[PDB]
Amino acid sequence: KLVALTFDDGPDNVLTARVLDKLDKYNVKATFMVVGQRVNDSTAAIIRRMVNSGHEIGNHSWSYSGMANMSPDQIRKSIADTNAVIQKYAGTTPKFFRPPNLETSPTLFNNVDLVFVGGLTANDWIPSTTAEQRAAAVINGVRDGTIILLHDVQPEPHPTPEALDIIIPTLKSRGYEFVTLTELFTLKGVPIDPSVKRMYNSVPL
Ligand SMILES: [Mg+2]
Repeated sequence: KLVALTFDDGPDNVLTARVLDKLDKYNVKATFMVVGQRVNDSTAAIIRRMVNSGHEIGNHSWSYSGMANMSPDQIRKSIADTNAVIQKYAGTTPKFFRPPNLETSPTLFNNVDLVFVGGLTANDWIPSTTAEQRAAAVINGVRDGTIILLHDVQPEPHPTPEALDIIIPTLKSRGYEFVTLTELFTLKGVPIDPSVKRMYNSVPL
């Protein structure tokens, strides 16, 4: 049984490192869907730390605006500029895209040559929700193949790292293994094919 733990909205040297420290503690691989505006010298080392530690990096656009009503040119720029900074610092180039706000359109699908991922959410953008509540939301929703959508970076309180102290041991004890998005597709025998114009919340679709 496989799940993919994924984290939006970073990198942030402070907040992302809290998540990476938990993943090191448990020896767990994950995927970070990063925002191009935030990827710069200052954050180069933490981006590279992701790669170095077996994590995957995907594309969450240049900024924090919904993209569904954007023009082809606007979409193209946002996605390309993000890929370029990721390549510069990480040495990789993304295979997956997570639309801002999970908002899609035919135009968005037509103009992004990446596999679109969504996933199970856990209310972890709501600072009043506790570590235990975030963990309960994940643990009760997962099944074999789930993509779990968390945030490494949000306004605080943001006890998502602490939620991982429950999520990771609980799902391991239930027979799950944690994989990157690329690994999830590969191990399930599903080609990573950006010609698929559908959003994956799990693998297989
Ligand atoms: Mg986001």
